[PDB]
Amino acid sequence: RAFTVPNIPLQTLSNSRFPSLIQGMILSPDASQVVQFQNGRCLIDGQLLGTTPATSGQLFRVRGKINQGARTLNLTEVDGKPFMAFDSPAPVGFPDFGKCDWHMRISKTPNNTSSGDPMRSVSVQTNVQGFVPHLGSIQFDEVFNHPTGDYIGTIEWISQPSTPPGTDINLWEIPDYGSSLSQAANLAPPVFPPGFGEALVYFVSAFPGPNNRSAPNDVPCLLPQEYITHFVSEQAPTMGDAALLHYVDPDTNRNLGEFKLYPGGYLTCVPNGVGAGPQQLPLNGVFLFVSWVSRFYQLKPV
Amino acid sequence: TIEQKTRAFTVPNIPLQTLSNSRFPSLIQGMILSPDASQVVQFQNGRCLIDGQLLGTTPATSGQLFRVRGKINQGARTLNLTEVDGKPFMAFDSPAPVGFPDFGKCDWHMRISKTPNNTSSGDPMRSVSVQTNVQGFVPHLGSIQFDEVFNHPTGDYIGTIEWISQPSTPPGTDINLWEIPDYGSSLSQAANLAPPVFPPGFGEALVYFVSAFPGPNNRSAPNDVPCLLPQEYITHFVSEQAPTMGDAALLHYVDPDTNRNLGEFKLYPGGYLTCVPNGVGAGPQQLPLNGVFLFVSWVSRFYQLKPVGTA
Ligand SMILES: CC(=O)N[C@H]1[C@H](Oc2ccc([N+](=O)[O-])cc2)O[C@H](CO)[C@@H](O[C@@H]2O[C@@H](C)[C@@H](O)[C@@H](O)[C@@H]2O)[C@@H]1O[C@@H]1O[C@H](CO)[C@H](O)[C@H](O)[C@H]1O
Ligand SMILES: CC(=O)N[C@@H]1[C@@H](O[C@@H]2O[C@H](CO)[C@H](O)[C@H](O)[C@H]2O)[C@H](O[C@@H]2O[C@@H](C)[C@@H](O)[C@@H](O)[C@@H]2O)[C@@H](CO)O[C@H]1O
Ligand code: NA
Ligand code: NA
Repeated sequence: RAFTVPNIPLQTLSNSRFPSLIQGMILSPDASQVVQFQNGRCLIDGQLLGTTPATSGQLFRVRGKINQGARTLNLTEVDGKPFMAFDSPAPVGFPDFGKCDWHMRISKTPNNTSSGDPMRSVSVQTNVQGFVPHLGSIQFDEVFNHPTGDYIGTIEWISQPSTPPGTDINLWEIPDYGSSLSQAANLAPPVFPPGFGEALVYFVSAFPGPNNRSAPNDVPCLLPQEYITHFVSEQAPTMGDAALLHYVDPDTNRNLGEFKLYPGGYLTCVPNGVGAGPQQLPLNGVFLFVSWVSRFYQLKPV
Repeated sequence: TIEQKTRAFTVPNIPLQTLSNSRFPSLIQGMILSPDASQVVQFQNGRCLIDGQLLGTTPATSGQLFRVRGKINQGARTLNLTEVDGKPFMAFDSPAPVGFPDFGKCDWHMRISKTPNNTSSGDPMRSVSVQTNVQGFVPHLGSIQFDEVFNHPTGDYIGTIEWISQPSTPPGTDINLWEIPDYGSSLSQAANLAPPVFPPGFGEALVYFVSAFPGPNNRSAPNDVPCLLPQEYITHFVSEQAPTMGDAALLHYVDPDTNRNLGEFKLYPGGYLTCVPNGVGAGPQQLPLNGVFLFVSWVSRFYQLKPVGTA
């Protein structure tokens, strides 16, 4: 089967770290930025990595059991199936927002009542000893004075980390999945700046909450979720060091820039000096597969 | 080109339990028939022709689905709708902005926040409630009405429905997610609504994909939201735009462990699936959720399906 990418304009595609439209295409503010996102990680032959779900249905949700009067949520998969401890960093689709506090909204499932607001607010710190999703649990900040059961929900908004006090949100980072005595197993590996004139391309969407900059919380990811779903369904073999893509204006059919999609599931371009890069481009473009190329193929600056 | 006009029809090759509801972003949790065999549906989301033509308020992807955005003035009750990206909603063109919720016969309990963030402290989340059968619910005209006066700063707000409850009026009536809200008004009907989908008859019945949505109901059971197509099907069709080459696409719902066919279904060009229930009580709800629908062949609308399930 021949390799393709979705024929849908970028602005209509979705972030792979939480379900939202892509609102920008950027380079990392720090050129030396290494990333290790656990969601939005997929080899271009359809091999999912980290905690990455095949589809958005599973993405950015948390599910587990909690006892009345406890602080600990014992995680399951989003569909309610048991989470295998020591095996994965966290359940499939578990949020990977590091360096922030999580303000979550959850509810007991399934509904078994005829009245009442089922929604509960809980907060989670991601750098505390109780944050151990790799061991199957996370700890809420307060005692959970609500009925025992199976709860499901998501992060509604984020804020500056509680510790160290004063530090800002940094969504380029992931939380600490492991424990003080055990590292998280099967983490999707880090992605390093490619060098040689190339730079990693990130897709960004805004997420609710304050920060020290009084500005939007921007969530960078490596691939649109629809690309991941496509790769999982298509399972097209990788036949070069990179897939050459053209970013095309669908209205005129003009090529707006060349990109390389690497087998590891990330995109690069060559910025044409400072001030240049994919952030200069309109967001209504469609990426089109042109050809398999070697890693030594020299990209035209964008 | 020749390639585009000769592009072969396909469906996403992913187990059903891994696919998403097209009325709100969530995993599909079951397949059902409508409780009423005569049930007509007119969902505005999850509507797409199998050659990729979107209908109603249906978004191409999940990123835009089940979101509400608009401007509200401090001290007012009126949310003036925009598209999810903040661009003006061209009213009279559509029943509502793309991705706008289509949950009828219930009260909406929403959570919204001012966008973009311009704050360095505090909780930005605001709770509002919306009734869908009141005079102020006029999304087609460009606005919906909150139940209480909005005593928060004027501006641009984005959010979603967090949970639903029984409709306020008529008192005592239950949630009915088989229905859509009234998008129009008394002096103006909603233009360009996705059309109704009628039961096929002649042994066939419509297949619905369900996912539970938070909130109570009169039956003390989950609020199951039925939709016609997984969202991934919609995205696939929009991307592929494969020409429709027959009256219907014959699908087999195949067990990925044994490669055996668990049931025959017809996917009609209007963007919905049917099966033949194997007697009273039988249906696709009896099948495991880990099956994969595979395209077998184009067939005529008169093609008869092997009955599915057991009475
Ligand atoms: C636990 C909590 O709610 N902390 C609040 C804090 O609350 C109180 C409570 C009682 C007293 N008192 O006895 O006098 C004083 C303060 O109030 C501050 C100031 O409003 C909150 O911090 C601010 O808002 C949050 C959302 C952040 O944006 C923060 O930077 C602001 O200064 C504080 O909220 C906590 O802040 C910490 C970081 O300091 C984390 O972000 C927590 O998630 C957040 O709950
Ligand atoms: C305005 C308000 O807060 N009313 C309270 C009721 O909630 C409303 O119920 C109506 C249905 O009558 C409708 O669902 C609205 O959306 C609710 O705001 C509340 O009713 C109870 O809880 C509801 C969520 C619903 O499940 C209903 O069946 C149930 O009776 C009553 C009782 O707690 O208090 C009212 O003040
Ligand atoms: Na940890
Ligand atoms: Na109305």
